[PDB]
Amino acid sequence: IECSRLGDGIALAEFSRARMRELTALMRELDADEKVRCVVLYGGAGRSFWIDDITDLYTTVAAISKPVIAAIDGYAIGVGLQISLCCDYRLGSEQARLVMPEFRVGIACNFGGFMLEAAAGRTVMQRMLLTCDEWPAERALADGLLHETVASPRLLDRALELARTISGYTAEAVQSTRPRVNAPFVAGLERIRREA
Amino acid sequence: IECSRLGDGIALAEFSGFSRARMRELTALMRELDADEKVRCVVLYGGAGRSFGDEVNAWIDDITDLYTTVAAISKPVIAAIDGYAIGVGLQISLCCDYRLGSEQARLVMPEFRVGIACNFGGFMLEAAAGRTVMQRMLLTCDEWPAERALADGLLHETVASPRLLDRALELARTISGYTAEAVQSTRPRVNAPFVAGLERIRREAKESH
Amino acid sequence: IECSRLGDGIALAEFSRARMRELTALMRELDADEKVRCVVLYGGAGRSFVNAWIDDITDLYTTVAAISKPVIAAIDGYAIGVGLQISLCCDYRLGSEQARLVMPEFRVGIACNFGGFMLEAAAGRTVMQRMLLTCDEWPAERALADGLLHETVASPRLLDRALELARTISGYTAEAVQSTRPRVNAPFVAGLERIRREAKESH
Repeated sequence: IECSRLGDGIALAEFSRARMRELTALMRELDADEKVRCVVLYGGAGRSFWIDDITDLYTTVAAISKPVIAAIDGYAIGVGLQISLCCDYRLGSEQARLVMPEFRVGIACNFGGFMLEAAAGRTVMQRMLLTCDEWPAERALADGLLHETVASPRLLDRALELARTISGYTAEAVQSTRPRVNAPFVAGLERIRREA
Repeated sequence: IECSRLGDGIALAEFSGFSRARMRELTALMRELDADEKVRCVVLYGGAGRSFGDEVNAWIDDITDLYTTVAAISKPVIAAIDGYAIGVGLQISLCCDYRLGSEQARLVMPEFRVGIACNFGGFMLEAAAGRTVMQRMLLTCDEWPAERALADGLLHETVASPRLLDRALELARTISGYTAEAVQSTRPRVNAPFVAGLERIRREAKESH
Repeated sequence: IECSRLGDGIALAEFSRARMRELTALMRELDADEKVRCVVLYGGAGRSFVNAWIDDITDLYTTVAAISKPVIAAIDGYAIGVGLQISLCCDYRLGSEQARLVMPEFRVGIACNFGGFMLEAAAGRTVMQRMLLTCDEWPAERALADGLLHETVASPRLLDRALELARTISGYTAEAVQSTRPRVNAPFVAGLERIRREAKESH
């Protein structure tokens, strides 16, 4: 996981288990750093995006004071999709596809189910878990699974342009809103750890 | 009332012939179905082109026990709607994991027009379709045709009337095919906040009606 | 400020800390009035809609949402920050094609804890994140598609439509409506009270 400060308060993190814990530590390093004001998680051009390790990562991404942007160019499946659901703004290319196929794979979907209900409501979460169908970018956008869609070439610069706009806001204002607005969400993730 | 095994792990529950004995029987059936390990999916069906589905204090207790059981059982429940789903009828469907509507399906919450309270309706519509749709439904008492109900999240899917039960059983077959432990360790945990919400309404709904 | 009866139990209300207290008091007066069955908050044709500031802002938000009478917000222009937040406490937001919704607290340089909660309760987490982080304007049709507006009408029939609906709401048995509204709104009211404490608790 190669992080790289591009200035203007932006931190671009270009992409398991060790990769989990590395990302959990990098998010805390970025949260403690005064110079950083916005994080961007990029899967790469066309590329894809125990209990305690996964919960620590989900709760970290959602609990840090700084906002996180997930730039999705291809597929975002299960755990990968779940990480993006901990981010404040999911920007997808018109080619992006979202899948939560846990039931078909034969595993429980407690994290996926909770996280999807938060971003898209019970109906969409239920449609996704029970059918295991793929959500194309435009359906994902309409359902609240994506905040915005762009053409694949524009994806990374639109993400950095938004990170810049966010970085240009009074740090205190943003950083005192984000952990408080995400407290109910983080609490819900914590209950899932215990029940499993 | 009448339940039937379709033998893929599918139990089709049908509304025969809303009273308090009807609620208790449905509640007991839901509990019998959660107990039987040969059952992996439940399909609630109104019929062919038919509508879906001190003295007051006992009505509320049976209603609450029905809504809490339908939402708290470990088995997924599919509601198949071929006509009108009004008040209590619509409320039962809002406890199920998947609402499949025919293009003849019409959804209404006319409680206010009828002159009765809508504590449960208000809570359940908010959970399924969001606050705005809930408020539009309660205050206008307008009907929600199938296409509009789908857009707003009141239906998970729409189909043509001749394929309604076919699609219901095809989807029930898909759900039944998943590892039961995977589905059954998810359905009751994911629904716990919704079940807790329904439990708080019990005392509130009593005062209101 | 200016309140008016239109008959059929309809109360049309038209409109700093003192202005917040005046609206809170009016809402309580209308709740106690047996002749009032529906309230219409109107910004007017073509117009817009420290620890003690928190208290008066919470008292207003919780009063608009906790009263037994339904409140319709008629929006003919801009609804920014506090103005947007007031309408988010109302049960029915009716906008004209010239209604524009903005939550630009971050661009202005201030926290958006009330805005964040209220936007999430009304239109979901995603819409909330779009509005807070971009600080963009939501025109009438985009707000309708996102659940920020319940309905859109052409501005010539905006007040007409708000009254048409107020009459429909008023025509219902009052006890059915008035015993439902504070109950359905209690989780929303509880959330606002949590934020009042957490806002004071942080300063």
